[PDB]
Amino acid sequence: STGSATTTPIDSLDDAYITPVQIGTPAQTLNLDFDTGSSDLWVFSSETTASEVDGQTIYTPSKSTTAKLLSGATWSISYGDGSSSSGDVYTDTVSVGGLTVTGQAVESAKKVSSSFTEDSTIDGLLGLAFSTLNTVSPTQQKTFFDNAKASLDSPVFTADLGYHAPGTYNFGFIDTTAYTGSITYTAVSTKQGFWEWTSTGYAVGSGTFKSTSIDGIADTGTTLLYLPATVVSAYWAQVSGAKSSSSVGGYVFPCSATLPSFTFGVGSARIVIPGDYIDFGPISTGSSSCFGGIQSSAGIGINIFGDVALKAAFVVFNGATTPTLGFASK
Repeated sequence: STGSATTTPIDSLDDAYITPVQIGTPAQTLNLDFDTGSSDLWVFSSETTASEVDGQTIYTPSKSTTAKLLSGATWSISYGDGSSSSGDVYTDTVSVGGLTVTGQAVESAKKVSSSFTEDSTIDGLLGLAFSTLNTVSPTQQKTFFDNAKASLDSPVFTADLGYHAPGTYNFGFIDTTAYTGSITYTAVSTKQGFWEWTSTGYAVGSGTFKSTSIDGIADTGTTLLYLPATVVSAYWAQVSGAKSSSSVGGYVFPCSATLPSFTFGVGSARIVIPGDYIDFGPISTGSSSCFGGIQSSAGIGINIFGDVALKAAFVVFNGATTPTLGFASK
């Protein structure tokens, strides 16, 4: 089997991408944030505290003839940005882009933190990291991809995120028309539960490539590119007037600036992030200070190849027995 679904930016900045997901019978379609940095499929629901729902579409398990309470199971997750959610668990039929999994754990939110409530466009998350990170207790549950894997034509999914445009998540096949050149594959460590890999270096604009190992994670659920402070300083030093602002929470730059590209290495291959992808616009409405899309990871503990980086590539998440990542230009 295969599946193919369009993923759409939630706003004009590409802050996140939503993909329609069919849950239950008859289908209830919710727009989920596919997140290769986490491993829970959780949804706003008829159980979510009413004051914490503000425009999201909810899953109502009582209206699904295939929903079954997973007795005794609870979940609770905290994300790298400080947001969180928790609740109970149903199993139900879940379909993405024509690919159907029966018995998928659907984690129904009883509580969500304010950032989720305030984002009316995101009805939940669909985690695509390794199932070892799934938070369901006392019986950890498998991700949608893990459940689908054996049925797929090939045990892979691909992320093709658009810049200011829709893109595609495919399951079970590699669309050879969706990228240019060849796909360069690179080793993955699953020791932390992430799609963790090592970039071979970077360049700023037309500058020389610096060969240096940068361990990080491919994370579709993180907006920005978070790299070591040395790398980030070297990038922003090429933008007149850019500076790190403690009050804003990162590097800002004059909105009048033209940003240089940023290149990262994948083996001997190179992925170029155009400068425009690094502009996240005014820090507040009407400001001439703009927020940068490359930020320091120093306070995180891990480097994160988020959407800013991934949307410059066609990315293969190869879930074979020994997983690997593939990157192609497009």
